[PDB]
Amino acid sequence: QGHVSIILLGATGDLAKKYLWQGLFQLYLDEAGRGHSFSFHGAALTAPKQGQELMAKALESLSCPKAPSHCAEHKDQFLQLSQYRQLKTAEDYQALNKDIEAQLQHAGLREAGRIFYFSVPPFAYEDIARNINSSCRPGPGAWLRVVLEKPFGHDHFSAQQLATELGTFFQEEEMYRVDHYLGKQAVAQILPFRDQNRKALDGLWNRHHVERVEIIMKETVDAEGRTSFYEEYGVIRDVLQNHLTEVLTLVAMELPHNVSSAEAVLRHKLQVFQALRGLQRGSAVVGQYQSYSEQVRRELQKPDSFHSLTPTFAAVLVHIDNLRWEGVPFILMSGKALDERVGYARILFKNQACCVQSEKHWAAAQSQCLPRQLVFHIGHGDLGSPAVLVSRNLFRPSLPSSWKEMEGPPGLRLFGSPLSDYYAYSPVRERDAHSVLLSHIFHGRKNFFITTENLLASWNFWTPLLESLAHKAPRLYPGGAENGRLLDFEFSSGRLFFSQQQ
Amino acid sequence: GHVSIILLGATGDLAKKYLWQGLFQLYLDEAGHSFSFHGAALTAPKQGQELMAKALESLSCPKDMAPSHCAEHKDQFLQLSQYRQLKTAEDYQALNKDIEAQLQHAGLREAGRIFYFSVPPFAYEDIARNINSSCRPGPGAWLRVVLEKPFGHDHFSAQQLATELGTFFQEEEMYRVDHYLGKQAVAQILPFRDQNRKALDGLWNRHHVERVEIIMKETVDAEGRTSFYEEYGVIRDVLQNHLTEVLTLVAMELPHNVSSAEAVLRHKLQVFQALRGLQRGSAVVGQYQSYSEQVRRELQKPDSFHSLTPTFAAVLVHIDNLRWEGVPFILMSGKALDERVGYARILFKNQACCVQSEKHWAAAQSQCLPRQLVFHIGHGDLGSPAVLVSRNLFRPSLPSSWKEMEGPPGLRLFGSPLSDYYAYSPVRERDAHSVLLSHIFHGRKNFFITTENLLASWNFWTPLLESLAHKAPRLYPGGAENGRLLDFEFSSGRLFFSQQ
Ligand SMILES: *[C@@H]1O[C@H](CO)[C@@H](O)[C@H](O)[C@H]1NC(C)=O
Repeated sequence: QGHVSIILLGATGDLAKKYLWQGLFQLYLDEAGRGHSFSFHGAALTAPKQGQELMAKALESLSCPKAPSHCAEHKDQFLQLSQYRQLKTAEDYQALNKDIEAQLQHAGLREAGRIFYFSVPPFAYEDIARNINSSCRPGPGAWLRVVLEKPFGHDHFSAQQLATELGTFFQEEEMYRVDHYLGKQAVAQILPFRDQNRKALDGLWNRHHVERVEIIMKETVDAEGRTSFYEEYGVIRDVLQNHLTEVLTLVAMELPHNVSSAEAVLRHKLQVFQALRGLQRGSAVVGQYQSYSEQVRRELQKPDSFHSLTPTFAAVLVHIDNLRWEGVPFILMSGKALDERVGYARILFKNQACCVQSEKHWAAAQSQCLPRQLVFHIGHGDLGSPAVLVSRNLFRPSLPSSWKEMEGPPGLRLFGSPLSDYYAYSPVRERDAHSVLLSHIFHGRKNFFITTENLLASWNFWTPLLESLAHKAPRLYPGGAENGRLLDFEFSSGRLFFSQQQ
Repeated sequence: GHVSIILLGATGDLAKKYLWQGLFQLYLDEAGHSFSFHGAALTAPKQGQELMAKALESLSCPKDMAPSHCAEHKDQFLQLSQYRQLKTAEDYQALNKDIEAQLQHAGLREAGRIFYFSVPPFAYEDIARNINSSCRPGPGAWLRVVLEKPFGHDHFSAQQLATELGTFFQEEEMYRVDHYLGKQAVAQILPFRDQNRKALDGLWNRHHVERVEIIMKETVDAEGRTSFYEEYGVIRDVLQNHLTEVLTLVAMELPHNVSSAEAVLRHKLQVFQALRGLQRGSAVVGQYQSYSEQVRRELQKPDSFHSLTPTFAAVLVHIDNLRWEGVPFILMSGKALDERVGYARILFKNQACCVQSEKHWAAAQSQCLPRQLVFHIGHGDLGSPAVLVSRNLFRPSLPSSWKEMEGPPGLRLFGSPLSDYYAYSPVRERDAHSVLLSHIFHGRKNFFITTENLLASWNFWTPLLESLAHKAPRLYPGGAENGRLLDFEFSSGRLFFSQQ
């Protein structure tokens, strides 16, 4: 019960038009008619009338989920509630304050909060936040949940500097650092999956029961339309640091007695960040596709001849010095312009049985000589949808009513094994990442977000690898299906090396 | 070089089941060096004479060579074969005189004498000294004595029998044979490790081997053999003597050369002294449902008797070296099971991650496919001896006696198409007993059980025999019905049944 105001401070960019406006809408569509009033203040540096026209075009670009009365009433209310305003000068911020209290007077209720989504380019951060602190603070006990974007820095030093410079203005409890990959429906089912299936998996998470762990994100689309974001950032900081490390610290984490608790999850994942081996020179292998250097050459004009050392595919080996993962290797690899686009967290058990019966009667749900594995399929690939795949000989898993037993094509091969072998589950309704992330911002659930202790622990993990890998020339690959086995690699002891030397 | 071979078990069925055929094959391989062949039994001499004539009637031959030469070679072997009845020491003196008479008939020279024992063990003593007192050969000749596969039931009986027979004959002049040491791929593990010196020296580690399996599965239950089987058991008849020997063959550190034929004998004991002890949790034990009724029927036993004799046994072996400290070695054998297979499988752990798709994985280049090195020896889906090397590992190098195998497609060995393997096969199918008799005539001693290694292998299973002296076996229905009843797992250093 209370009016909640959501303001999108960023300039209307590409992803601002693509994902976020549909996200806020969907956010309005879930919680409408529950005593919560709303105000969707479009904010940018553009003209007010032109901003109103562009933002109304954005409101007309939205699509309701698959009744015409539902679409008509909710699109009319969404056109009524949302309003653009100019954000060029400092006194326009208290003009926004006047607008917010005016819309509170129209709502006739008590203020509940003020969400300030940031999407601005990183040329300036202190002026907008200091104007928010000057005027745009809320009233009687309303919270102020601001959200920052993905680029946080290039080392631990810049990340710490920006964390203190932005935590001067706002509390760290108020802030919501968004992770895209934590909103994916299979990543968000890892800890609940371990929660209602701890009776038959906690006896198997050990070092003496797990062969290997692979956290995989393959992509076919290269750096098209996104080159200038990529030459400074690199694939280690792009996906491994902010997506793969968080699912890595989600699988290898001691579960608390209440996963629904907030702070226990972050303290246990900090425990995982403290109980892991450091990274060396030889624990990582990198590559870049041949079109990347000439793409950077043709996108930015620099004198003489230039060759970029930016990694585009990377594989790292991670060991966790514990009583749980002492000998288990953890492979995190990702790259673009590969031969496939897929994403999965796959834990592979070790072979420990000899079967008296031959392969003529090796049933999928009975014998223990067929491989045992758990796959969290995030999406794409041959399956497309997100999935939870259990080997049938392990156990019968329990998943909530949001997921159901799916029936894919029989005989489809995943890691050399037929699909029929897996107990496969898929969600009963697909949801975007940003929609559930904005719903969690509105609900104030900080379990799916990043605190600065976790961010600096991640940067202290990853920075020695980055400064060691800052002078190695990567191995070129043609990309697509023409790669063959040029990027394949082995792990020997705590070191990674390519299969086919050159 | 006239050699006098005497078979002392002519009344037995195994004499003309394998031994007469092996002696005929030895003549066919070695026909000029003179030969003489004599037989002996505790049988009436006319009945013994018609019996060895009947044994000489049933003689097979290779099909490649012409039957016209086969007929005259068979007539020559019929000429050289003789029989003699033995009761008292004067009869063995007459045997020595008849041996000298055969020297004066053809080839007046004693190259040596060979004695083959096939009698039941309780008469092994006195006949032996009947050889020792009078039937010794000449000055420059040698004497060879061959004994059968039983060597007692523990280290106590093996030590007693070895010390009883060590008085008459020396270690240098005594030969011991087991049944499955004559297999050609069993005789090919050390030549394979010898030839692949540059390729396989960096892979015989703890760093690359996941597990080692040695299986000898059977589908035939002992029907009339169960009187012999009841006091012996599956551990003593195959696991103690054949599977242990192959294990030592694959686990021993290879010498400077195998042709020296002496460092092979001493490098085998280093596997024995480094083998850790066997506990009662290292073995699983089963029997089929009809074995109790089988011992109840032929042997005079009460109707409430339930034997505890094992027919199926799986044991776990750990060695403790700088090579294979944590690698498990699973030895399995059984009766009335599904597939009559015999092989020795080496499995390597999964080491690679492959970027390219599973639909584009070459059998000869992608390391994500399983790597294996299999010595198949008997009666599988192949039906022939084979040395299977997966193509992603390395290109194997076998000698001229082994050819590359043309395998039919649609064949699944260890979950993989035969194509995946670089399989090989011998040119000539030679039996085990024939090449063992050829080695007995040759005197190479690397293919025979010595006195030290026999006792070294008996005290390793005697605590397991005493530990499982009262454990009830698992009663499986037998045949193909035992799907998952006999499946087992190894947890650390323990074995347990999957089903309760
Ligand atoms: C808001 O930010 C300004 C920036 O200088 C700071 O002075 C002020 O203390 C902040 N207000 C808080 C933390 O309540």
